[PDB]
Amino acid sequence: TLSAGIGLFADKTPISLMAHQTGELEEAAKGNEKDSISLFSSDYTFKFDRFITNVYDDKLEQIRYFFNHQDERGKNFIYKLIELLRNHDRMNMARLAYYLTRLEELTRETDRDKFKTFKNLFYSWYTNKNDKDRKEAELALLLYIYEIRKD
RNA sequence: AAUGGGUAAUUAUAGCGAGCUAGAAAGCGUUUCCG
Repeated sequence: TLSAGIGLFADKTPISLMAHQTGELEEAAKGNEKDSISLFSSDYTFKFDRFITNVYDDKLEQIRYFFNHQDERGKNFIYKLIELLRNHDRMNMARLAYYLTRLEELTRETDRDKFKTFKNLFYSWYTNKNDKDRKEAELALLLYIYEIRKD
């Protein structure tokens, strides 16, 4: 198998700093199980199979299918979900539960069913104890809010 | 009958509990001493 580190950098930067930082990323990926990919950071070191079949093909398609077929929720909901994924106390489970149930009712009753499906999926992979589906969801939201930013 | 007195409840009830934009952007990634 093979293991990879994928950095992410703005333009007009060196290729020595860049190569060294993603070398540190591939070494943090080597340290995991040496079958692993570290997108962008020293955490986020996923196994490669879980990155393919549980981040692209599972979570990020279900995020993209939500936020492109509704108008009322936007960037702000995504940023406030990213924060609750990044903190994750025991209290933030209840706070995320209150937030998502509180935004059930605010939808147009035509999109309340689709928001309810997204509510159930996001709460289910927030309160999963195994800590796989939580950092995978955080990375899926990072990639999705990367790929929809304007100038 | 006259006289002297007031007494018992309820003290807020039902909701909303924040929403959407922005989530960093331009520059500089080496220069001099040195051959």
